[PDB]
Amino acid sequence: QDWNISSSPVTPSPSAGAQKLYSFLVQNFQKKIISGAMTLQGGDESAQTKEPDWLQQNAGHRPALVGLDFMFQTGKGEEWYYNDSRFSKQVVNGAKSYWQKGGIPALCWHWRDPSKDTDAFYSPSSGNSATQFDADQAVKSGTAENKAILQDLAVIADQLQDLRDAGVAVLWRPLHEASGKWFWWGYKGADALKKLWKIEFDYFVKERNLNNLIWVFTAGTPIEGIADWYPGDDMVDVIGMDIYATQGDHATQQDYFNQCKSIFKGRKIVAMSECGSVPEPDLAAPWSFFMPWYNNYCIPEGSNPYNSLEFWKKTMSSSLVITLDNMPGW
Ligand SMILES: *[C@@]1(O[C@H]2[C@H](O)[C@@H](O)[C@H](O[C@H]3[C@H](O)[C@@H](O)[C@H](O[C@H]4[C@H](O)[C@H](O)[C@@H](O)O[C@@H]4CO)O[C@@H]3CO)O[C@@H]2CO)O[C@H](CO)[C@@H](O)[C@H](O)[C@H]1O
Ligand SMILES: OC[C@H]1O[C@@H](O[C@H]2[C@H](O)[C@H](O)[C@@H](O)O[C@@H]2CO)[C@H](O)[C@@H](O)[C@@H]1O
Ligand SMILES: [Mg+2]
Ligand SMILES: [Mg+2]
Ligand code: NA
Ligand code: NA
Repeated sequence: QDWNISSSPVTPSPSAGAQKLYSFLVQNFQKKIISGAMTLQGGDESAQTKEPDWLQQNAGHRPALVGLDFMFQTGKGEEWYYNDSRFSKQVVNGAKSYWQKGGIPALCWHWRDPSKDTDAFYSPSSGNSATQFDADQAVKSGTAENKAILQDLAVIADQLQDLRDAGVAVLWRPLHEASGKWFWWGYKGADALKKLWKIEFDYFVKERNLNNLIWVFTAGTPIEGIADWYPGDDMVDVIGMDIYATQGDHATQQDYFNQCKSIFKGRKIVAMSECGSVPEPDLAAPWSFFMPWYNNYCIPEGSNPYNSLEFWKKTMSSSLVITLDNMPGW
């Protein structure tokens, strides 16, 4: 079955930066694999680039992609972050900085309980301290939940607008891992998820004129029945998988790659939007990019690390792998 990927992103009149980023992904897809690393946001300034910095010093190159999260930008009790000058622009500045170096900012958002009754993003089926926030109500005009999500969306849009006005484009991966139902946005199932995606997509793209985003839909794990969760080809640019293999297992995850090609009819670039152990670079399973999670998921610890020093040295020197030093500059 053929690939059938659009040369333009879904956003009408994408920014110059977004079209360059999207074209870079299209032209490298199936030929090279873009290296990435997640970072941990919060009150630790020093630590904001620790994973890319470790990779530079130990493996000889920074990843081409850096991950950042708006999780503290809104939420009950998070004023220490979103009202502090040291932290209220941490995500924008991190994204700006990496873009200016020629890298790819990949943004997500562990979206805390929009009601502000709790500070939680985890759902009642997660096994963790949960929010009761009801996505089915959030997608209905005129409910308290709807008002709450629109307030939070305005705050995040303000940040993304700062990026837009600076010429920065990003991978934007909202409402992620919905199918696991462990976050409130997926907890009510596919119907509310798709309606939330549309509310956000329309608000960002149409109402706020945010033309600088490349939209990443996270298709699993779990992948079963994901077709019913898909927002549609007109609101997604990239299919991302979040696959956490056994610790130390660098299997290529070929079967998940093939499933994303089949399920989405070859219409979208396929990426490993989160992982623990990184899939071995392999053009038979050519993830557009990979992104291990932060801390020990990237920087090795112990005798069976997720990504050992020797694995990283090999991976970041491979001709298959794009590092920050291979980027053209935007
Ligand atoms: C404030 O408290 C911070 C706390 O210091 C900080 O460690 C903290 O970070 C948590 C975060 O709340 C949580 O969402 C995140 O969840 C992870 C998850 O565990 C997993 O790794 C994966 O799913 O990703 C999730 C998202 O990253 O885990 C991190 C810990 O790694 O959150 C609280 C606030 O909510 O600290 C500041 C600065 O010191 C003080 O000023 C505040 O008063 C204090 O409340
Ligand atoms: O622009 C040069 C050629 O690009 C071809 O598509 C590429 C794509 O950009 C990626 O590199 C990857 O998917 O490989 C394909 C195949 O080379 C395109 O199909 C050609 O028409 C075009 O001349
Ligand atoms: Mg549709
Ligand atoms: Mg091989
Ligand atoms: Na699965
Ligand atoms: Na090691």
